[PDB]
Amino acid sequence: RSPLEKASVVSKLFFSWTRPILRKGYRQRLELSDIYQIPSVDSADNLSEKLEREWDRELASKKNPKLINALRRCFFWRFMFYGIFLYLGEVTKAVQPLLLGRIIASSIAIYLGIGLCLLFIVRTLLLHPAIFGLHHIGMQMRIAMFSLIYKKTLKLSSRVLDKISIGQLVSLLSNNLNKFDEGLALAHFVWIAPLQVALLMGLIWELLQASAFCGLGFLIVLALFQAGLGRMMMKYRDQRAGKISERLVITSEMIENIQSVKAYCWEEAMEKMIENLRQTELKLTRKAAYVRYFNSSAFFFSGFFVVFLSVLPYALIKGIILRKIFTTISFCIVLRMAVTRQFPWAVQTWYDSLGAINKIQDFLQKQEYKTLEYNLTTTEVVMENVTAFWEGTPVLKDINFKIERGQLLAVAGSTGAGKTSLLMVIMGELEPSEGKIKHSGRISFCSQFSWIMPGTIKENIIGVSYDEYRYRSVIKACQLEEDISKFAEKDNIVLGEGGITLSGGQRARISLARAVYKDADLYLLDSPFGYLDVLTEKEIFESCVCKLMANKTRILVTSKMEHLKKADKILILHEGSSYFYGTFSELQNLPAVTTWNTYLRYITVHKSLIFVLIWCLVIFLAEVAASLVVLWLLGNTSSYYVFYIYVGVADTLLAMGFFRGLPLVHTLITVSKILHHKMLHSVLQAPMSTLNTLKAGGILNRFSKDIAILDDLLPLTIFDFIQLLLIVIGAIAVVAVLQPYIFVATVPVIVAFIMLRAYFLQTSQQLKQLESEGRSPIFTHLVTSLKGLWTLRAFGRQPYFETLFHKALNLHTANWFLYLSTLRWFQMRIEMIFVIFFIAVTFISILTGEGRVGIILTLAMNIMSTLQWAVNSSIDVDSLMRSVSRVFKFIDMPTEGGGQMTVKDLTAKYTEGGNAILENISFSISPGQRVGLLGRTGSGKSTLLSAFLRLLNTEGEIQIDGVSWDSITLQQWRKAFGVIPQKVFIFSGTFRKNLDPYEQWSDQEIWKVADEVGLRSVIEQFPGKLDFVLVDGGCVLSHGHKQLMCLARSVLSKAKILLLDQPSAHLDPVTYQIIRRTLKQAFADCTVILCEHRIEAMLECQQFLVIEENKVRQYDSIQKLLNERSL
Repeated sequence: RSPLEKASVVSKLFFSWTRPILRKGYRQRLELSDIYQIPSVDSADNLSEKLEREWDRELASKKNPKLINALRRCFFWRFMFYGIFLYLGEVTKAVQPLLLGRIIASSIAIYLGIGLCLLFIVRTLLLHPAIFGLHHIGMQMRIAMFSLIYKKTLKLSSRVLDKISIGQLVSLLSNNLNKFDEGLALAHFVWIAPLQVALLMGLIWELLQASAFCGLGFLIVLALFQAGLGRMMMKYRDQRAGKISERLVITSEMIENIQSVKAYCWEEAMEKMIENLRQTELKLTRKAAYVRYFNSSAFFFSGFFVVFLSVLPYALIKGIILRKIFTTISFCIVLRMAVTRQFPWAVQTWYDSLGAINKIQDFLQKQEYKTLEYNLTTTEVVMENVTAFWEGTPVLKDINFKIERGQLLAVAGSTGAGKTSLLMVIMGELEPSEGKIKHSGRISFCSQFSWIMPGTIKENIIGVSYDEYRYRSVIKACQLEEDISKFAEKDNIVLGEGGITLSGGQRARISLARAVYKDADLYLLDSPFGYLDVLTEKEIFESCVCKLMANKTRILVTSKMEHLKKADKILILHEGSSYFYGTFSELQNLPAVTTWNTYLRYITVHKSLIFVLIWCLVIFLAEVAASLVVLWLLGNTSSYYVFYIYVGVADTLLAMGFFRGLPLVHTLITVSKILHHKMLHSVLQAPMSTLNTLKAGGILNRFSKDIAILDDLLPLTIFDFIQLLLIVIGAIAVVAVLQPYIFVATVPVIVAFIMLRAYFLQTSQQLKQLESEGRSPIFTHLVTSLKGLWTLRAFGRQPYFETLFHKALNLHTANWFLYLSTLRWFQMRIEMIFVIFFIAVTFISILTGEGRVGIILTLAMNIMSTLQWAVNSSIDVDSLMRSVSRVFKFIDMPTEGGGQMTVKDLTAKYTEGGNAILENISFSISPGQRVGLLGRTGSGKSTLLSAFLRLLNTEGEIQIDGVSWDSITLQQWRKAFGVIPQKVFIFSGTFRKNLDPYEQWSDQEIWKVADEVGLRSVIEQFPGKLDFVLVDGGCVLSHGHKQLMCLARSVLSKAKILLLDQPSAHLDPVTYQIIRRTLKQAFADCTVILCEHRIEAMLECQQFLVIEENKVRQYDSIQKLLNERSL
């Protein structure tokens, strides 16, 4: 099924293998089934077997067991030929300048023109094919390492897994998701660098043999300077981490508590708080990027200075002909790339791969979980002299209990008894320091929480065997069929992992049903009735817990007395000591939208953005005229060649000035700051209609990561694209005018540039989006499988678990290779366009003074590498700009817009015109009274409180305080009503700052109110006087203190209403008595509405406003409510 095998050799050289697949994808949409079959050798199981033998052999080789050698052992000569072949191609590109110098001496030279074109043709085929081949091994190496991690995680013991955090390996696993795969192409760079450096210097020495050391010294000095900036840059970025973490916590608090923030009527205060932290953080980023910007300019402004310095030492003895000058300049650019781009990057990248393998080898040693599979036995249980620790003394001592067959075993204990560890020790999942135990081969387990993977009931039931009769008989016996009464697809009801979209009680019953319906050599139930309550527990006890499991010899743990009554024995532990162990009678004995139009608006979002950008364009044509005029003057004593070298320096001719690149960096930095101010203000203005629509995780993730990318990563490469494009486009123009018809050739050549990029981007954008989309399933299965280790290890279904993961990695690999193969296909065809232009340039120039011909000839070889880097940068531009467009979409957020009061015809709905939560509600609010708004609680009364707050997708006519719901400002109306929060979100800061961020309260008004509110005595022990910073979201203050803080804030706000709800469910008796002394005086002249579910909690209300479904009733007193509203 793989088109690669059914392909011709020419398709491998011409990249025609992906030509048809990409062509078909250009018309139709990116179908998920369009992914071609993976290579037969690329099979996950086949690759895993080869690495498994080496890994076992590596450990068996010696005590040291260098796993890195084993990985190289099976994959060394596979790429060793590629490294040698690549080095031959790299040397060929260097030899080209020597041949180009022969033409400078001049007919017969036409023979050299074919060779110049031939050298590029041979190099083009070798380089592209080598790149595709080399990258393939990187995926193969990464696939085996990624798969091997799953095997290691499947054998670790609880003693090591619990001690080590999840981020030790799970986070490290995602670190190398694309590092080693993409970077595998730099393995042979170091080896090629030594030979190339000597060869390039040898050809340079063949010309003068005197100033050879001058060129190497300049490169070494620049390399040290370039490296030194990175050390400061990395440290500066590391220093910026502290400010980023502080801002992120505040942003999360605002995002999570958006509902409270809107009620707090202090959104502008929260906006100002984030502003102060962001300004200091932006100062570090602007300075750090400036250091990188100055360092990045080194390469673009190095060739002219280095070449001129080396040339002068040789020119001192005698001024050589221009042929030697051109040869050195061409070699210098190659030498500059070799000394800066083809060596400095390799050293850093090469050690990165070694470090990952060291970490992989580090995790190879860990506490392994021993297993005995299934040993034949008489199904007898035994336990005596058991001793172990929770990891300081033994949490158990002399646990003597043995059962021959069929004995009813039961478990019991206090809170935190730790019997699960003893049960794990009984099953072998916990290490016993002493004692012995005889148990049957297999055993059935039951966990407290079911970490069932995504799938239907039938999918979970069919784990080792599927039975039609059991699917009906067990479902009725386990009440699963009864729970299926709401299923439309019957047994085909599949949900996600974690049981998010399933009944909580039935999920545990259904999960235990698969183990209960399946036979086993032993049974070990733990918290089987964890969710069953009253009727469910009684039904299970009388029909499933004791009737269904009657025949099988089982040991269970439960708190039901009826279940214990059926048990023949019971063991009770009391703080590490078994208080009772025996019969029961013993105790009773005593998204991918590419809008080019929207790009201009984002680009033109700064005051000086237009002016700064236009400045470089104005200077762009300015330098071109001088270079053309200098050539038109000189070309149309000893220092004459200096002007030609300076003019011939393409990098220097288009080099950005000292006051050119820096201004763009400063201008680009302010763009993110302006966007952040607009985004923060707009986000707080989102109405509940749209605020509740967006997921909580989709806001911070689209704000924390997006803001950093647009600031740090974006401007660093954005300026490079403009800098590279200016030189590349400008250089061709000078040659175009010089040749008689190069403009005609460029006219047809420049048109082909759009066709290649646009067609490739059509599939590349979809492939990149599909590649990231499929990565989620790998992470989703990894976490889900890790949590359910104990349940899976009980049955030991490793082969089923291993098979469940081997196929998953293949799906990501198939999309990865297709996206990687297509990426090279566009790049491979790109070199063909340049070769044709280069051939046309040579032909016209040859048929055409030697300075003009020589300058044009030099620029021909000096545009190859620049064009390649230019095309690659333009592709990634859309990838980074994609996040900015999404932020702009978020920027278009929808706009949000005397106790006597009354309203009528108030109908409210949570959604826009959805089900009417309120149905023409009308009520009378007499001042100076307490009206309990209770009723049929338990169906959700938050909407009714929100209805009085007008925070729903509806509207009304609230004739409160002499004003209408629309006449007065919403912000002004927001200060009228006050509510008691259910879970207050106090700002992380000092008590004075957190409680009154607006700072409108005076110190006298603060100190006196604190004593008056009664919180001063409780908060007297705060650091200093009251400046104790409430770290970790106010964890220091209690729930009553938060209510007291809520009372303190409300008292200062002088709110006319006090919407209290769920008081008894959150307040302590001491706080309630304390509140009764204060709230009575605080609301003595206010109209509050105290709602609650408990009838006793509503007995304190003067009136009895009993809420009802879709029609809130009323009662003037308890007489009518207790007679009609209650029943």
